[PDB]
Amino acid sequence: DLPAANLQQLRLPDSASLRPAFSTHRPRILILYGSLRTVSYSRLLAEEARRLLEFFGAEVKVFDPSGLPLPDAAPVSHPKVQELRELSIWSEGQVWVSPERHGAMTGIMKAQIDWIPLSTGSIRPTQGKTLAVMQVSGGSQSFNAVNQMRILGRWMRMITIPNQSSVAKAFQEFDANGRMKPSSYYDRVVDVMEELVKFTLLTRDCSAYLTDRYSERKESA
Amino acid sequence: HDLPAANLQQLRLPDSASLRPAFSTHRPRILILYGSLRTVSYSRLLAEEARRLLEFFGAEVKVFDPSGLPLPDAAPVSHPKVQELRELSIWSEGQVWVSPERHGAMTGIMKAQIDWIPLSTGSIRPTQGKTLAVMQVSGGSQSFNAVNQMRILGRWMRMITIPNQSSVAKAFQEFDANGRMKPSSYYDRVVDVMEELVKFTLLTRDCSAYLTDRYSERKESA
Amino acid sequence: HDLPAANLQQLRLPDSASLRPAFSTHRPRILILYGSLRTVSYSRLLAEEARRLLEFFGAEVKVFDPSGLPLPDAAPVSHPKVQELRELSIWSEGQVWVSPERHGAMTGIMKAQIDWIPLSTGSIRPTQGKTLAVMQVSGGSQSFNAVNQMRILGRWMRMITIPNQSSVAKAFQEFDANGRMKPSSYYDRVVDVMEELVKFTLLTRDCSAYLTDRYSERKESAAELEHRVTLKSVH
Amino acid sequence: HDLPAANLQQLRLPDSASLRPAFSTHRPRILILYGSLRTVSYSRLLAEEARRLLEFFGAEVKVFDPSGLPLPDAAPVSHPKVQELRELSIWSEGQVWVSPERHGAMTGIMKAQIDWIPLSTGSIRPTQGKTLAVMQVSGGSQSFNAVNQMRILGRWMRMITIPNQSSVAKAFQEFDANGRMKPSSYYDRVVDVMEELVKFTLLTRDCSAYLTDRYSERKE
Repeated sequence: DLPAANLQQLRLPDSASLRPAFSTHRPRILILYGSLRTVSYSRLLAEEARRLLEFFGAEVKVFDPSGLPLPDAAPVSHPKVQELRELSIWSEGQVWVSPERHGAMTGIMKAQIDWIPLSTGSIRPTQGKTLAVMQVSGGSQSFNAVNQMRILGRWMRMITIPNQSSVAKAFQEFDANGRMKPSSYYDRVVDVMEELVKFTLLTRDCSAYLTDRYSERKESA
Repeated sequence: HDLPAANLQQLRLPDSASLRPAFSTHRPRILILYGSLRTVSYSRLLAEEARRLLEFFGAEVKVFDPSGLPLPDAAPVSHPKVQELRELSIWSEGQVWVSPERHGAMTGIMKAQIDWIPLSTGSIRPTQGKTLAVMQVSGGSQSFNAVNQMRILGRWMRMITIPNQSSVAKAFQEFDANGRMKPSSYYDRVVDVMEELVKFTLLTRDCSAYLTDRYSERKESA
Repeated sequence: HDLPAANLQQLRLPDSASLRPAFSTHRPRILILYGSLRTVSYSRLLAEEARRLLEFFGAEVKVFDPSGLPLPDAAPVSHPKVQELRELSIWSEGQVWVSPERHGAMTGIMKAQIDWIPLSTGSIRPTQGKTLAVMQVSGGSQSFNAVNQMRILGRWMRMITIPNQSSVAKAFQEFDANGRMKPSSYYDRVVDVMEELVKFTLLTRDCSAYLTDRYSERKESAAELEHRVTLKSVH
Repeated sequence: HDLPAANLQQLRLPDSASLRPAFSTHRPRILILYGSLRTVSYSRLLAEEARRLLEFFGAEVKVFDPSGLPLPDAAPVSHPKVQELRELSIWSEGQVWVSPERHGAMTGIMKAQIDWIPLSTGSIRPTQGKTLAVMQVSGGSQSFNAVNQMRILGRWMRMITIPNQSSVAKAFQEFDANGRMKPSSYYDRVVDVMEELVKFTLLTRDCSAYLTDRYSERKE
């Protein structure tokens, strides 16, 4: 038996709670990228992600981090901070696309997430929402940035989908018009977006049940 | 906006029907792996509390005893402990991995079990698409080094690693003389993690094949 | 056992004398960077406690204020805060990085500062071979995610990252009303880290060029010379 | 000297002379550990290339064979393969760790070997203050996951992990039929890593007791 558990708060999982009526609205995907370079492969990859997601039927919003103050260097009502926070609240899933800069995710990528709180009043800007992580680099393949982002996804309490993208030697993959050529990298991008839409459709309607936790029911009681 | 790099014959729209086939009626199958061979092992004792909770939640639970598991490539694959582990992984729909944190990392014993499990053995994918909960136990103050490592490892195994996780600090203090976890914030988190695992397993097991039906695979198949 | 893949002409037996040139006689030059712009910032307060210790150990210390630093690539490198940062990095012989743990990771402000520092600017290497101590602070229970990330980043900056480090848990509990760190195991550790950083910087600063004199670079330089001469039609 | 949290008796100013003791003459003792027991193992062949380089550079090199090593706690600290390993570690002044990347991480074999090495065994510190070079091999395209994990592990072992490291992608392409590594930028990196490890080990081995001498420990 279970002498450390409160049997009043323990609940058997309920199949019907996992299957509420399917929503019909476009899955809401926020896309963030980690560069302000004029020629930014992370931005250009974010845009390829957008085109795919839109094809699949998602409503996509891409946040431009230009003009974002450093965390705590402005009030939370700053135009770009409010935009980012409202975008996160609006989202049902997110794509984060970071350059790998000095073998890690970028300060721009992390500063965006730094500005997003786990909670504000009753609202949880990220909890339970789906996440796809992707990186790009001018050098040979690495996973340092996507590893950091996947751990970060846990801290934000997101459902980080298993598939992810790491594009090596990015300048070889994007043409003069900023479009990705057919490649194994591109096929991965398609798989990741494809998976993200499926996970978002699967989880969004029962997310409140999925985050209805024993410990929180216990503290309410 | 156009998609000149895509194979437009294999690119398909999401299908809602496919995310909701009829629910299976058999108990969710959960395999629990733990990362220590010590006689009194807090990871094993935590594994056992996980088992108890998962059973209450209606899962069929199996726990693998790693005692006698050879080092990876130190024995043939047909070694009994290897075959048993592989069979157990195949059988499972979701898993719990419970690792001590030793020298600020997951244990050699934990990693060795996962190293013995291949992504593909013939037509069978022992781990792909299955849910995963990660937990660690430590003799010292809080760290998440082991669970962070196991979470990255979950990606490499193509598992749906649930967001919640448990890290029990100074674990020796949290277990009584009967090997039972004491009531605490840590225990309530173990409840939450097991609760979450069952929900995600129920949610995903029946549409896993659709979730894992990939553009790049169809393209290569055509 | 021979070395068929090695260019024997660029191989060098490590030379003990070269690891001991005359000691420098100026104060070890330490740059401190921190990862918060909060009014009450425990990383900044920790940075200042680190400065006092370093100065007691005889270092010359400069602390960079990241306020007004543009986002990487959001301004020309001639931006006054960017020049300041790069100039301080070039000046430094060792560094301390003090990051909060925000969302379980090093902070965007911490990483943005390093993002603004190139491995190379012409012949100048702003970070290579220099010593580094990493430290973190958190509002919550202990973690090492942030110091772990910084330790890897120190490799990528080609720094000699010292084995010891500080992670202060529930940092608000450990600083008093004057912003001074209270006596504790955590403080004793900060002392050990600063003591260690100064020893490594003294040990290493004078022979850095030798430590950083690499086979593959001697091999490349030789190939490049030969190529340049050939392009000018010299037999 | 505005240091109120500090016990001013335990504080010493750094001593330049204590960083420069008479140089040792004996050859630098390096232990190599590898993370694969496969018949054809590129971490083992890489480990052997490391050995040849370090010997040329004037190190005395020992390589531990992890075969027959029991799993941790599956045998007493006295298991013969255990006695062998702790001691090779106690003998070494620096170490090379060479792990495959398996499932995007260092191997169980690599981890099990260091799990078996305590921070202390009474008064000896098999690892504290010793130098460390980390290297990985993969069958796939480049990654740093295994060397990243090993670098953090070097911190937990209190070692001086040198900045330079090796990661060899598609390692099967880089070794010929005789098990020798082919000339390449990967090989040139290996040379650099070994060269650096020898320099660091000569630099630090004599003043280690001074370097590992702490305010906190002599306060306690």
